[PDB]
Amino acid sequence: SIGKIWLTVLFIFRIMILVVAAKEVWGDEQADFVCNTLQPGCKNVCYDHYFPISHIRLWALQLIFVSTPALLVAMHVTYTSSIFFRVIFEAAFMYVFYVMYDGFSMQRLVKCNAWPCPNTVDCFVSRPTEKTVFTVFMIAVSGICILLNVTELSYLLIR
Amino acid sequence: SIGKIWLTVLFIFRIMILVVAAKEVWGDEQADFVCNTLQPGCKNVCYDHYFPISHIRLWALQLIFVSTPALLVAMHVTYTSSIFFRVIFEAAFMYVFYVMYDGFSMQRLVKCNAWPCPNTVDCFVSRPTEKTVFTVFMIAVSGICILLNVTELSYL
Amino acid sequence: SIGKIWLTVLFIFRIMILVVAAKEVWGDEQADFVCNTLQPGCKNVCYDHYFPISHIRLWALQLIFVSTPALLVAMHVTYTSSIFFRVIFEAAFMYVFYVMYDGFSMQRLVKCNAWPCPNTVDCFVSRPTEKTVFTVFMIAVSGICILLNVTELSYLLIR
Amino acid sequence: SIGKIWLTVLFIFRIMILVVAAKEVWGDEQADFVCNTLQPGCKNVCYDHYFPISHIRLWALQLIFVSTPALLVAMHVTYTSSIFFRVIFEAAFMYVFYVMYDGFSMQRLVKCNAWPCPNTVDCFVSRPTEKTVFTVFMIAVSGICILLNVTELSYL
Amino acid sequence: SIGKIWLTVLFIFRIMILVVAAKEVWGDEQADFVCNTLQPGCKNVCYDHYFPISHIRLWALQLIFVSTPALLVAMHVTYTSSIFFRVIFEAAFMYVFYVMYDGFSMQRLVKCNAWPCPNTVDCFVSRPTEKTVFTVFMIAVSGICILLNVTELSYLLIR
Amino acid sequence: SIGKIWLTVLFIFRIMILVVAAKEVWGDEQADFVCNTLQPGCKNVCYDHYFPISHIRLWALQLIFVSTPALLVAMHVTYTSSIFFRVIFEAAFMYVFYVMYDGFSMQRLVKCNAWPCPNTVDCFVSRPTEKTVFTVFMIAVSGICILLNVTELSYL
Amino acid sequence: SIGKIWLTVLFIFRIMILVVAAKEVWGDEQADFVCNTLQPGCKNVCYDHYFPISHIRLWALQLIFVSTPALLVAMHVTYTSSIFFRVIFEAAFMYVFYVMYDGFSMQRLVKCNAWPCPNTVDCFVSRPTEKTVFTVFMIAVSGICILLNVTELSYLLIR
Amino acid sequence: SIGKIWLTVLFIFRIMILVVAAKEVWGDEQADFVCNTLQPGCKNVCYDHYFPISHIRLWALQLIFVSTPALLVAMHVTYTSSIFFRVIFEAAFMYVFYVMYDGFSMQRLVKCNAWPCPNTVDCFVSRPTEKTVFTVFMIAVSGICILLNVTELSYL
Amino acid sequence: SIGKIWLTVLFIFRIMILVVAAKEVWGDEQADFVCNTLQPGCKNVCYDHYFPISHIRLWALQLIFVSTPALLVAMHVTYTSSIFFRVIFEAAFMYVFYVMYDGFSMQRLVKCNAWPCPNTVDCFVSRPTEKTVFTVFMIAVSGICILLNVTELSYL
Amino acid sequence: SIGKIWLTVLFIFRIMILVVAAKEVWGDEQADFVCNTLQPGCKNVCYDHYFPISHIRLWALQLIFVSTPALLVAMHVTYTSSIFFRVIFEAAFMYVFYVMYDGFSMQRLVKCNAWPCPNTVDCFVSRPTEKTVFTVFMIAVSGICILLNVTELSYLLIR
Amino acid sequence: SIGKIWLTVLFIFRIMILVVAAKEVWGDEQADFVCNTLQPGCKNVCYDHYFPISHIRLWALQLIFVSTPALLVAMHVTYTSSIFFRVIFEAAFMYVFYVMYDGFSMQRLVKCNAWPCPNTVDCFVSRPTEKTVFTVFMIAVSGICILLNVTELSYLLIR
Amino acid sequence: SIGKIWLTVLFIFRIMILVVAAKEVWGDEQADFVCNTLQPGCKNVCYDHYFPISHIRLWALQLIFVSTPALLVAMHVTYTSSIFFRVIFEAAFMYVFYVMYDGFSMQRLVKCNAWPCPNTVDCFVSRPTEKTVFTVFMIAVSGICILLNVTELSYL
Ligand SMILES: [Ca+2]
Ligand SMILES: [Ca+2]
Ligand SMILES: [Ca+2]
Ligand SMILES: [Ca+2]
Ligand SMILES: [Ca+2]
Ligand SMILES: [Ca+2]
Ligand SMILES: [Ca+2]
Ligand SMILES: [Ca+2]
Ligand SMILES: [Ca+2]
Ligand SMILES: [Ca+2]
Ligand SMILES: [Ca+2]
Ligand SMILES: [Ca+2]
Repeated sequence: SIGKIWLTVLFIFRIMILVVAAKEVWGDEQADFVCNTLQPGCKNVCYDHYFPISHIRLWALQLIFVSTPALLVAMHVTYTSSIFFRVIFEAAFMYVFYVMYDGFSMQRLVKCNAWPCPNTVDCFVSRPTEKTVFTVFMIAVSGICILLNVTELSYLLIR
Repeated sequence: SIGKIWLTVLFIFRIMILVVAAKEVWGDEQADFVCNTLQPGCKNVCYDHYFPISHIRLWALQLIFVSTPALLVAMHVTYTSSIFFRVIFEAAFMYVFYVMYDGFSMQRLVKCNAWPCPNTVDCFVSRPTEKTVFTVFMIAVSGICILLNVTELSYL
Repeated sequence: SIGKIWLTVLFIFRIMILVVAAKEVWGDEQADFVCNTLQPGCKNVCYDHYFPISHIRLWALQLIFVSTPALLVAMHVTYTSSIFFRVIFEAAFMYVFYVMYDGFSMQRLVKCNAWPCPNTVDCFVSRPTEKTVFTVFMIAVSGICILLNVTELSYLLIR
Repeated sequence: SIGKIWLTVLFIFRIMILVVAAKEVWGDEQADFVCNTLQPGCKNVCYDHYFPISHIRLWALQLIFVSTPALLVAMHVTYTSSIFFRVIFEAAFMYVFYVMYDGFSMQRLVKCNAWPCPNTVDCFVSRPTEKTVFTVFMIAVSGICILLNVTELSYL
Repeated sequence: SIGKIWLTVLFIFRIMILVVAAKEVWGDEQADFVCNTLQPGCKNVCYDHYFPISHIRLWALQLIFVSTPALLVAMHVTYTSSIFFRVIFEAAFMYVFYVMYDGFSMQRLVKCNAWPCPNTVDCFVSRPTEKTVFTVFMIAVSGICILLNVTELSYLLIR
Repeated sequence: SIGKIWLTVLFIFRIMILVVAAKEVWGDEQADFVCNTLQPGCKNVCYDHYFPISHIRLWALQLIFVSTPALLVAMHVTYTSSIFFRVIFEAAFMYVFYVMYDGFSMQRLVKCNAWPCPNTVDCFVSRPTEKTVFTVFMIAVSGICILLNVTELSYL
Repeated sequence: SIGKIWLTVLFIFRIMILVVAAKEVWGDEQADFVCNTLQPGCKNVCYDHYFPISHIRLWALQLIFVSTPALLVAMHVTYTSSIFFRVIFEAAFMYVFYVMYDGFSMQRLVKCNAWPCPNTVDCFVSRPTEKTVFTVFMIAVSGICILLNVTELSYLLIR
Repeated sequence: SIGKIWLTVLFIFRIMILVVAAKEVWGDEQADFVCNTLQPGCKNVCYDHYFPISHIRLWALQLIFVSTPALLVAMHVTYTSSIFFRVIFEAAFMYVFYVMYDGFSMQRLVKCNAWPCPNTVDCFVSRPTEKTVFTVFMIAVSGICILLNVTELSYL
Repeated sequence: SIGKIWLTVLFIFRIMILVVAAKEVWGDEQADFVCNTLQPGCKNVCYDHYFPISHIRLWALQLIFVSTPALLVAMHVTYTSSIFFRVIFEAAFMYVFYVMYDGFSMQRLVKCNAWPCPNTVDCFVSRPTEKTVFTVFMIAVSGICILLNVTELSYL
Repeated sequence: SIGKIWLTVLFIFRIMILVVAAKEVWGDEQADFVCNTLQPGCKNVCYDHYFPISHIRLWALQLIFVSTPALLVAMHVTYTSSIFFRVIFEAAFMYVFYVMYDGFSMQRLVKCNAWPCPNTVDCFVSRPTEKTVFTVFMIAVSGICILLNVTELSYLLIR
Repeated sequence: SIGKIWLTVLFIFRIMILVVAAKEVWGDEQADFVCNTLQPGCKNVCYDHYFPISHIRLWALQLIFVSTPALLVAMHVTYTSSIFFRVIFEAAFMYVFYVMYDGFSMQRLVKCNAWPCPNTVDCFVSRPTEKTVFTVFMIAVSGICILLNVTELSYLLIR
Repeated sequence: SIGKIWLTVLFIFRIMILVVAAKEVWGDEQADFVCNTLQPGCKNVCYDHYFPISHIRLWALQLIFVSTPALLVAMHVTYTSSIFFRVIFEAAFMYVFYVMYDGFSMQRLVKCNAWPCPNTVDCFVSRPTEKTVFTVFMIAVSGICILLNVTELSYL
């Protein structure tokens, strides 16, 4: 139960990071996206292909899903049932970060060859290293919040 | 009894989703809209033809219409007659998403030949896949809020 | 007095609509305004001619005038005198919507021939249909808030 | 007694009006300013010559100066000596609107030939009619707040 | 002690002015800065030279320094020691306004000849007269807040 | 005892400073970044090479890391073990400012020849002197918060 | 027969004028044509409407037709038959200058409202007064060459 | 005998006409070609599709082919066998003007949707009426030179 | 007798001068004309107002008019009656250079406010000094050819 | 020897074609060359790769080489030696047209991926079909001038 | 009189050089002139100041003046009088090349500060070294043609 | 005797080659020159540094210098003393092609960092391969004309 503390400490850590991430690091997401091309739509299409669901929004949704269960239990006041969700969700949103983007590392260059683009065009990601760090932290916490939630889970099923 | 728990949770849910949808996903809805043309107005007319009421502003109206009936009650304090509204509205707004936009799926491209345009021209929707995801979540919860209010209806 | 409720219910309905209207639907009002011309000022002038007082601001003022009386009475605590204002104002701001703009329907094209413009230029309104809906609702409520206010008025002069 | 009712109402009134005026009507005051030239700085100098203190920033200062005297009293808690200020200020700011801008009416066009400009050039004010309306409302209430404070002055 | 009032009255006056100053008068500070040149960096460099520390930020810092002492004393609750700071600071930030900018008067034109610039370029300041007024008021108050603080200082050292 | 007074004051201090720094001084950090080139991406790559973590986002992380230990305590309510963190963090972030940026002084110019760029090119940092001032204030207070927490450490 | 001289003197006068006209005065004919519009084709169309057959080419053709007969007779060596042609042609090409262009006077402004053009656009003719003079001379000579040719005609039919 | 008079006259005629046509009327044939697009190559491909052999270069080839047979004779010095060519050539080139260009009349507009173009686009021919006139004169004389050489053929 | 020597020499002189003047000095007369404006047509109208007949095209006409009388004679082969023309023409064209252009000196700048222009605007003549030199040489020789033909006139 | 005539007839045919080819058909050769790219040099490089020696210049050189021998013999006046050159040259310059350009047919599109170009870029040839015809004729004549030259060659070695 | 030959040999040498000079080396004279400025007229004015009379035209005039006398004598056929002109002229046009341009050496950079220019602007001369050579040759010949003309002059006044 | 045959042939040869080279191959020499920069003058200075005397203008001078000696003779009508010049000139101009341009091979790219340029920049020579071919032909014939005049020299 001295871990139910750290959960609250880390639950905020990822938030204030997500804020800094969502606003300064990422900022106007697609505006910063650059492609060597005079082709209209080629940039819009190349962005959609490599970012079906951008990071800030995955993390947005993730934190929304790792929060709804915490609300459910407060409404019943099924507590063990909530812990289950907060794990599979928080872990599911890590699988969607490996698949898609591939490996918690931001690209500096993606070579898109979608339709409007006449040939393969060099699209350049803005500010990747800074973004990378904020993946690490966001993913680290996401990974840690799991362990503490599995612990409290077992602590109920063992005892 | 447990029914009106989820209804407030999912209500709060679809809101935070709607926020992220409006501010980030859609962003400056029309400004991100791109067309292959140099004709002044062709973009504005082809955006009107294909998006007469943007998703965010429908959902905006949706969450408004599905909120008045639950406020009528709070003021009077009829209730069963409000839920009658909370269903048909939330369903009506679901109808205007299949009709218009042609089925909860963002078109990656649309071809408009409205008057200002010299001929038919390519217009490229930005971020269709991500918008598509959020339409699903917004329509799913909408499809869900229907049930809980009908189970509550059939419960009486 | 079960109508003094609906007045409060509709008084908010037009607001949250005005917000959605003022921000998303309309947004940067004149920036979205387009005219086929390389003439500086021709756009600024053509906008002033067809929109002496834009909608969001009429509705802004309208709601300010259909609110000042409600404040006056709270300060006296002349109640029937306040109801009178909330009607003529709310109705006056409907006459200024018929005259000017002509018929609660947004134009898709206005052909301006003001001074800076060399000849008549085709100015294109952005996003008219969406705006039109929000006139209907804003005008509907404006029209309904009248009826309920005239009712309460008569209910005092009859009884 | 009934006098200090309207004074707070109209004070709140002119504020909400001032808001809509600053944020929407005027908007990005200078950015909307357009001139028929390709000279860097001609626009900035012709905006300074004709708008040394933008309407919104005068009214901003106005509502500031007409607020300190009514705060002096609250702190001390003189009062009749504050109203003396609340009149002359609100009137002084009325003087700088006839002088400067040349009579509560927005010029649709101004012709500036300041140094950077090669000659005299057309500069087109955006949205003059709407700004004109709001000047009227801001000056009207200002003209009114004068009376209620003079009636209150003559009342004593 | 009827002066400790006016201090609070003037401490706010400069603020609400600083707000109007920081937002409307100045606004996007460097964006409004114009230079007759096609030289990249020449504008950025010419701005840095003539504005090492812009006004709004000096006033920002000034008010931060003429506030920290007022917080210190509230934490002890050395009261005379705080008055000392609020003077030297508030006065120091007036010396940095004379030196730099030279004389509480905004330039309408500065002729910069820094490196990237090929030759001397005419850089034009936006909206100087309006800014000038707001210096006067900001500096006036700054100058007045001193007198009242020196008075209260002496009132403690004399009595 | 008097030590934990200044620590909260200077903590509040460096915040308001950090605000003005982020919103005004730095502003739109990268957008103000200018390079002498016409190559798409050369600017974005030369900004990544020389600013892998912008000052504001380091300090953002800094004030975050130097805040968790002081929250661990509030929740448990160890304390002496938190101050151990409050020092090393605030010092570690001081190390990444000498390393990276090359010594608390904003470069007025940087010369990047990353791949997209055809050769080495001039890139001009905007507002280096003012940023330099704020780095000093942010590092000074950081250097100070170290002492008060070590005096508090040596005090025990 | 002392007039058959002047015919040769004036036949060259119009030529060297046509050269100066065709090259310097007119020059790149359509390139100099300007229209206040961003509409592609609107300029090309507005030019075709007001200049179905430009001057230099009418004069080119005219001089070709007032020359072919002079060649015919040289080939027979029907002499009176040639004089007839050189008149009707040289006069026909004056009717096509009145009709079309209207009155041997070049416009300074033509207001075209052809299809591609969104509305009526102000198209500006380059260098009209200079062109006008060269019409006068070209038309004067054209008019004089007639008189001398009708004289020689009658001199054969009378005698 | 009188037949071979006009044939040299009209031959010289159609030349001077061809000159004025090439240098002034058509001018820089393709450069004057305008299309409503921003796609690189769409103009070049739509000019190739609709003008595989420009009028001037057909007539150029025409006057070449209708000149060799009259040179064969001068060198040999057969003659009646050359006139056989001087007819069929001058007629064949008349066929490729009805086919291609679709009947001796310059199209004021053509609508091309070749690959590079995103869709069908407006392409505006410059000076169609004047070109039309010269096609008439070039085809008329061509139609005439046929007769004089057939009368000369039937004369034998 | 020696008079008609120089007259042919200086005639050949002013020609070669006129050539260099037209092709190099003046060049593309109007294209080199620059105005401080973004108004379509303001340049074309301000060139018409100030140069109704360009120098080169006057001199072109000049050398034409002063050549016909000397051709009348060659054909007739009256002569003394031609020289009468060769003087008045060459003098008349001298009059239209003082009037118009305002005295054999190229204006470095002209200020035109014809209709299309929003106001008065700077228009900068290119290469005024060099053009000025050639006007002098063209007018000098013109002033000289007058004398030799008047001495020849007074000689008879 | 009635073939030595046709040689002179065809020797001119290719010329007047080359003129029409060099001036109107081809014209400003590289200016008409278009590539979908904002890359400086990418067009210059892509042109050099696909056109090491453009057609008009090959034909220019060809005709220079199929002419020098005809001059040599006129200077001696080794006649059979000249015929030999006029063949191998005229035929060599046909091998350089097959190799390079590949098959007497002009491309409408070439996909260049040379250095300055970021990726493969679509370069568009202007006016290919017209050019193609003029290859056929230029190559036809080139091919015919061979046969007549080999005939006259054999006519000397047989007899 | 074996020098009257070389005069004719050098009189042509400067010509064919002037041609190469006038066309390729110099070419479109002012078009190649570049100035770092967005100021209209500043380039036109800066060109007029540093090139009151460009080289090709001085040489054009020079050769016209060193030719008129050679024509005069042919018309008389005062021979010694012609030699005098061909010297002072050919030498006068060397003084106007020292004064103006200063020293038979073309600038690579001229810093113009004429009126339209806001401040001093860097104007860049195109292709100076090549031009310089052609001054040397044009001036060399000009200098040599003098010596031979003074010789023939003295040869008449001595003998 | 047969030697002075080829010398006139190859002289005429290298001319027609020089023509095609100047007008078509090189064309507008500098205008086709492209550099990756936005600095006014960087292109003009980097063209001067790497092409102080363009190929065409060297060969222009070459054919001039190798023509005077053969004209000295025609006028005098020494001869053997002219051939002495016709060799050294034609050889000297061969030296300034190895030195300068660095060996009869057109550089496809050159990297210039002259003053106006901010740093070293890519400058792309247009049509290097074709120019290379013509340098070969011009230098080959030049290398040949040397022999025939030395054989003619050694013949005496
Ligand atoms: Ca964002
Ligand atoms: Ca939005
Ligand atoms: Ca707005
Ligand atoms: Ca504002
Ligand atoms: Ca700011
Ligand atoms: Ca920022
Ligand atoms: Ca022309
Ligand atoms: Ca052509
Ligand atoms: Ca000219
Ligand atoms: Ca060419
Ligand atoms: Ca030239
Ligand atoms: Ca050239």
